[PDB]
Amino acid sequence: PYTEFKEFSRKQIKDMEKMFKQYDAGRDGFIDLMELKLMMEKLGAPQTHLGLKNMIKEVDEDFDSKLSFREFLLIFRKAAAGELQEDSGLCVLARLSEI
Ligand SMILES: [Zn+2]
Ligand SMILES: [Zn+2]
Ligand SMILES: [Zn+2]
Repeated sequence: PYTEFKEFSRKQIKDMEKMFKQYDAGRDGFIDLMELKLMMEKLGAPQTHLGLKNMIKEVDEDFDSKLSFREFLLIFRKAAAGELQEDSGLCVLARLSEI
């Protein structure tokens, strides 16, 4: 992931790994819908059921309906590129994280 996401410092990615481990509650290397629900609540920005789904859908490049750490980094790639909507749960997740 350091090799691929060269637009991010090592400091940044590690902060994103920390966030990812923090909310991957089952500790199985993915963030599922339920996990993302709790995360957006913990961040103070709960999202609607369908909003959670599109969050995942937008960066779920392997269609497994879960988020891999690779797809978590896509959130931040997409956001830094200016590609997300602004009311969008993905943008909200990114701006509420502390990266
Ligand atoms: Zn998980
Ligand atoms: Zn549903
Ligand atoms: Zn996926």
